[PDB]
Amino acid sequence: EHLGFLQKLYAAMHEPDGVAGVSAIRKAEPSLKEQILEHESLGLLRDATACYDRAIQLEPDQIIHYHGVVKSMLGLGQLSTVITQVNGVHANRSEWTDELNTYRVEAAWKLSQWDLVENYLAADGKSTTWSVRLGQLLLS
Amino acid sequence: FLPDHPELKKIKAVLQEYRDLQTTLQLSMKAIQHENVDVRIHALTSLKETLYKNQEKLIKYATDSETVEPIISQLVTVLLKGCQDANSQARLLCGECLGELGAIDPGRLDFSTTETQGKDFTFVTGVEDSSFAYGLLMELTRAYLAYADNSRAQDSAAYAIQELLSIYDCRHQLWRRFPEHVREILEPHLNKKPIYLSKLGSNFAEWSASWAGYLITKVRHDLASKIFTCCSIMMKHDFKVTIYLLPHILVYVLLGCNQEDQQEVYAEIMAVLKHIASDLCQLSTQTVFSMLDHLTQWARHKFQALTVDYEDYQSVTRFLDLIPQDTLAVASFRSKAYTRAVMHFESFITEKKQNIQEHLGFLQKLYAAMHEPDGVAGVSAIRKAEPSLKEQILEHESLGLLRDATACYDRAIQLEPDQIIHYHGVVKSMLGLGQLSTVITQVNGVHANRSEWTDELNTYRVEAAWKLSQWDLVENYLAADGKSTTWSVRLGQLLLSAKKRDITAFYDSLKLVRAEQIVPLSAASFERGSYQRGYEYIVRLHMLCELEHSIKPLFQDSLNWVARLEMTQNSYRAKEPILALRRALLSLNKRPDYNEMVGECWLQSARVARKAGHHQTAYNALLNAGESRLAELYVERAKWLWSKGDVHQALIVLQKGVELCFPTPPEGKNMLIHGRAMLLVGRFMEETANFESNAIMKKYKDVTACLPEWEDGHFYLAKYYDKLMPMVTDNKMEKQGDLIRYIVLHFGRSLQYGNQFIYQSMPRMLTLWLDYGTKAYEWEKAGRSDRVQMRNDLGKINKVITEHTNYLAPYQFLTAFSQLISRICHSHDEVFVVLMEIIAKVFLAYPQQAMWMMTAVSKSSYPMRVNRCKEILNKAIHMKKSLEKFVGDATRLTDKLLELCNKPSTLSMSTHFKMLKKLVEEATFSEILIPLQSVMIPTLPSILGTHANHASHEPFPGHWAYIAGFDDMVEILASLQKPKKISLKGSDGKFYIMMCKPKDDLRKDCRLMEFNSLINKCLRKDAESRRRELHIRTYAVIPLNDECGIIEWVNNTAGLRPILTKLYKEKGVYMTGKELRQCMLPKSAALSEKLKVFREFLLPRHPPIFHEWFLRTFPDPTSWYSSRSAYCRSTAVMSMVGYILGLGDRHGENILFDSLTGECVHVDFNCLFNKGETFEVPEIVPFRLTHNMVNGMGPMGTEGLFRRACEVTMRLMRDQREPLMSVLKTFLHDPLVEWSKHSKAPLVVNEKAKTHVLDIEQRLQGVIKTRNRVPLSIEGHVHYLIQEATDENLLCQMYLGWTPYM
Amino acid sequence: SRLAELYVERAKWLWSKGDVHQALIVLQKGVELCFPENETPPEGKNMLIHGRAMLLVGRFMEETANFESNAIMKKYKDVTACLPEWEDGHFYLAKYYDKLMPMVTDNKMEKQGDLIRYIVLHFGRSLQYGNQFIYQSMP
Ligand SMILES: Nc1ncnc2c1ncn2[C@@H]1O[C@H](COP(=O)(O)OP(=O)(O)OP(O)(O)=S)[C@@H](O)[C@H]1O
Repeated sequence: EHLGFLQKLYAAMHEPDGVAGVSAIRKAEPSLKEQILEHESLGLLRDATACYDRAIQLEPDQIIHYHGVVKSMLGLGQLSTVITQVNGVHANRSEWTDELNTYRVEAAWKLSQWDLVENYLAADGKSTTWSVRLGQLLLS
Repeated sequence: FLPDHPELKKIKAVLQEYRDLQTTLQLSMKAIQHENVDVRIHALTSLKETLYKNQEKLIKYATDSETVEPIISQLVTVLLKGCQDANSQARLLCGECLGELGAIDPGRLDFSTTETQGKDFTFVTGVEDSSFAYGLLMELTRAYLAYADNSRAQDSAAYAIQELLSIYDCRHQLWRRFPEHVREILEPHLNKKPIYLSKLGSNFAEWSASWAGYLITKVRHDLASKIFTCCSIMMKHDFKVTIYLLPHILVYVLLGCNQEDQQEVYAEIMAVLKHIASDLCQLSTQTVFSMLDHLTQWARHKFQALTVDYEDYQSVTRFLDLIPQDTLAVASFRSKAYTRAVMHFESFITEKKQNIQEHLGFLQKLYAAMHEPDGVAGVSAIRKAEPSLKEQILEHESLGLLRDATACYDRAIQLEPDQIIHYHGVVKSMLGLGQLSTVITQVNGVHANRSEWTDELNTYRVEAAWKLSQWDLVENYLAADGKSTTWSVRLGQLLLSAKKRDITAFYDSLKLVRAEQIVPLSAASFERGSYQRGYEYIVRLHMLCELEHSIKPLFQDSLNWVARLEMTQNSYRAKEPILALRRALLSLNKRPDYNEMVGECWLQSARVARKAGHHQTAYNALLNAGESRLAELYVERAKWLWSKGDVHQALIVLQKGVELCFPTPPEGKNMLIHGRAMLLVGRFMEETANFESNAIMKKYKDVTACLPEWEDGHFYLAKYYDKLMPMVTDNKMEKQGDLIRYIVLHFGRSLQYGNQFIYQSMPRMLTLWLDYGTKAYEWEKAGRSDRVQMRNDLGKINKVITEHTNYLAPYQFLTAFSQLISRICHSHDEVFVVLMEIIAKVFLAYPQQAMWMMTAVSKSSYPMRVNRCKEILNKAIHMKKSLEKFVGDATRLTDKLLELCNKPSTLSMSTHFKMLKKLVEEATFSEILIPLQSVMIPTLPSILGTHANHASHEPFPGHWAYIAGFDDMVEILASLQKPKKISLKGSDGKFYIMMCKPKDDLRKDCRLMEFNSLINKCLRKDAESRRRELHIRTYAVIPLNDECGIIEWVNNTAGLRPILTKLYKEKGVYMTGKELRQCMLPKSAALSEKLKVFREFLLPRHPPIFHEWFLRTFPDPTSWYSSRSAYCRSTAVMSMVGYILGLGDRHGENILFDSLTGECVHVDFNCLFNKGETFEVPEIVPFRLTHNMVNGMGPMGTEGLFRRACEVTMRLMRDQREPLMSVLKTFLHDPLVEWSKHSKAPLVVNEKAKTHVLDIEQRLQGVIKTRNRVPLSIEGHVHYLIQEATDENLLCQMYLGWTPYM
Repeated sequence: SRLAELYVERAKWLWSKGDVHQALIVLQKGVELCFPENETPPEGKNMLIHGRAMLLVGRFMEETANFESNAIMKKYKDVTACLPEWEDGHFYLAKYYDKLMPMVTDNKMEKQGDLIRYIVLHFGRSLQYGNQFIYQSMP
């Protein structure tokens, strides 16, 4: 009963150490999204990629769930892979194409290609975009 | 004549004139061989039915012993004679039967007995030969005969037959040699050049015809001209006939040609090398290679030789000079020559010293073609030049490491995209660990680009859809469906068929899948050892066979997938796919129960993963499944993670899992799993100070309590107690046995259940029992403490022997029966003598084995022992009246053998031993099956059968040869103190000579042979060892005389020094014996001074002949490549195991090479722990490394990837460290072996030898020990050994000994 | 960069991997990467890497069973030789000397002394060159 509040509490803390203690504390191992929250505390990309894949296998109703896999692609930091993830994401997100495009734009900053920059520039997002919006200023 | 009969009575009538399931199988094996191919197809259908009829029972025949079933071996022969049919349908039916059989582990398969690829060489000089003329007659036969059916071809064919008649009379020794028959019916009637390939040459033959007109002018031989004129008309009649004629014609062309014309012909050959009609040009290049093979035959004629014969050799050399080996290699890549191409590449490397990097570029392409297990990496290590990063990515692909650098292949794509194929490799990376989501992302990316590959990726996606087991995914697959199909893609099409419910229409598609398998079968025909090489392709076929059984249920033999898996070989490369195919079958099933059924298969895959590492993949596998939670299953996943690391973290997780599993109740598997978790906890307890050993023992005791039935829990506990026991004295000694007896009793009960690790553990338990018996006697001599307290221990020991007797088995005896010889030599007496009686009971179980041990015992005076052995014989005589009579006949035969062995160019046993020859002829001595070294080794019980498998199993099971005696006149070996070997004719008729040499401690060596073929069996067990296929030869030793043991010698065995001598003779280089005498070495020679003189003398003495030796060793280029694999097997890990033993110091003469398969041989390694090496000169080198032996080893690269692999084998070899230690304990234990050099002491131990045993343990540690300070890496230990081999400093230190210029 | 540079660092990544034998292959590879038989480099930045690589090779050698104490000392002497000025070269050398010193005493304090003085002298020179290993050196 404490744990459901605790999982929310760990997120508010945004502290890995608090999350790790909660995982040890829980009687039942976290699974699916609960497992995914554990993965973020774990900090291991390969485990996260597997967790994202397992979550997708159970269901793929979340753009954010796709985004976490994209974050794993960012951990991989391979430009060809990031583009491959982006192309798959654009078709998959018919409802929200380019939601991870800003993540792709950061990848474009990694790409350091003006033409790659142009595709992101062509994309328009109503988001701060974090560093990537700064990258758009960098793009010209 | 015998055939299956629709009506039983007709079959019965045939059967009575001719004169249970296994016998039927034996008839079936005869049936599998077919006089008529059409007859064979009916037999194949019957055979598939027979396997189905066998059903679960066929699986039972398959599994009974860890050693592969002999009946399976007949079945294995059936596989060799199975799906290899020129008719596609005939091969397919045989393949379907193999699928019902399923796939045996290649390591599991024991059929190395068949001659297989090895055969007497086909090549003959030809044309002069009557048989070569017969081959020309064969050319007239068959396709020329088909031409004869055509009228225009027939008139020319009849003229050709007349020309053959002109060469030899149709009538008559040649006629008697001739087959005649259908040929005999033919015989009575008989009584400027851009042209080649292009333009006029057309499909090879037309080009050949223009060449033939040039050829007749080139060769002036009168016989050659007459044959040529006849040949041209025949060549027009058949292109294939022309090609057969052309190799002989080419040989004539080489013998005679215009010097300018020959240069033009060489230029034409280069032009083809530089360059159905296109296939014909490739075939023509092959024909040119065939001409080169003919040139090799001419070279063989030159070899028989030793002006024109020398001049012809010079002309052949010129023809070789016109040829460029590098050009041949460029042609070879077009050729897809592969191993044949490699042999040409090696020759080019040998011909000219080359920079490795210039060598490396050809090599990297060659490795890619090779698909060598070392592949690119061995070349990369060899290269002194850093690889191109794209080349390195290709090398990573060659490694197929997967995991890390999968991204790196993607990263090269990220830096730039130049290859769609490179992208396709990236897509395989995109598949990664079977991730469906990655595939879903990949499909959209594939969609954005337009490529043929993207559809192929979609096929990969379809396989992902198969993992998905989703009908909608199948619907996505259907749009993808309809494309050229990869074998996996075709499997995806089959998955589409499963959605299809095609049934028989699907079955025809399955037949199409079978045709792809048939292409694998075409690959399968090949040189011996091909079947293990083709096993992985066969496994894909085996998966198809499993699919067909699944399909029949869908359309509507237990065939357990798990039952099949234990028989099936497990491959890091292929086992995961085999598990994946089983997972695909589970996905295919729509059964309701199966909602929880599918995961265990992933978990078993996870167990495979623990062996294969890929731990992240293994975690992925848990993600791949999940649900249907089993506390043990989670615990097992934790255990694999624990093996990777974080054992304490895993142990805490396991403790949580145990609480989750139960609020002990066996609960079927889970309580056993809980005990297993406890065993992991006990290992953790050894790991953790916080864990308490006394608490663990109670926990271990609790685990024993949880299941009385499981031997494995008891065995683990017994091992734990032994660790509790090893320091239980903590050097206290004194009282120890009462606790030890409880452990021994537990060991016996675990043995009674039986264990996978039980045979090694039992050997240890027997050794411990022997140790206790020695210890009690030692206490008894002192009179220290209480004689009664020791007596109570002796009674407990007696109780353990009785417990064994209640549970005692001949199978249970196994190694101990061999050990008993040390047991026989015991001061104690009393109960130990009573234990000996149990050993006598084991002797009763098998007479021949008992006799072999007894014969050694008789030769030692053993006067107290000789009486004790006689008493054991007397007890056996009391036990069986028949047994006593058999023993008496056996003793006389052994005595007769001993007299022959003393033997007080061709020595004839009848001529000097007239009585001995007469006795062999006489049947009056009771008939004795001939001793077999393979027979001596114990048979191994199957892991699968828990109870009575050993009782069913022969203690050693094999067909048994019975000695037929030896020929009255035989060749006798001549050597100083030469052993003389005569091999008795087999009851089957195979005969092996055995040679015995006096004053040799063969029995200590025989244990060393026993210390072998157990590790070799372990290599068969190792998946990696099977992939190496590094089979280890086992010497056969029968030293019944303590002084002399007679050993069969393999045909073609060569002393390494003698083989080297043969190479020196081939060079014709001579080093004066006086000149070697003229060289002088001070015993205290300066190391530098000795090395400089030695190197200079050696280089003149031994320019390497290794390249020459390989070419001489196999005429076939393919044979040479197989030989190269054989060379890699030679020495290598087998040499490493001896170095690991530290006992050997084998002479170079002691090392031997066998011509037929090339085998390194180690014999008479009397030294143990290098006692001989310590004497006189000492060499620390792990193996003798003559540079020419190294030069054969160096190959394309002097450093050996195979040598590194052998080191990998050695690291695998130190997996059963305890088992190795037990073997070491046995070597120390035997009386006949002396740690420090019979009747006088019928019933040698070195403290230094015990230290040496510690050194062997240190070798398992891999600690240098010698090095100051310093911490051991197994890969490093191999590298250090490699460094030691590289150094010539040890060779300079050595005096005489290997003494090798090379 | 033609010099192993980051690739020499990659051998350090191999050290993060922790396989010494792979590192040993890397140690052979690094000497080749600066030159087939590269000397500590004439360029000062290259030289610092070349000495550091020798130091990495020496640490690897100390790990290696197949190492010669005299050979390790020669490499350390070379490391001091490539830069008298660099604190780091002495500090690896100073550490090397201490490991050598415990073995050198061979259980006798009296035999130890002249070797100890040379090591102390290197330590003092290193302390002047830099204080980064100096606190460890000071104890
Ligand atoms: N077929 C074989 N090929 C090669 N070596 C063999 C073969 N059979 C036995 N040997 C070994 O080589 C020896 C052949 O005798 P020689 O070497 O000429 O002289 P020897 O003194 O009788 O034997 P040693 O002990 O080997 S020098 C045998 O004694 C075996 O040790």
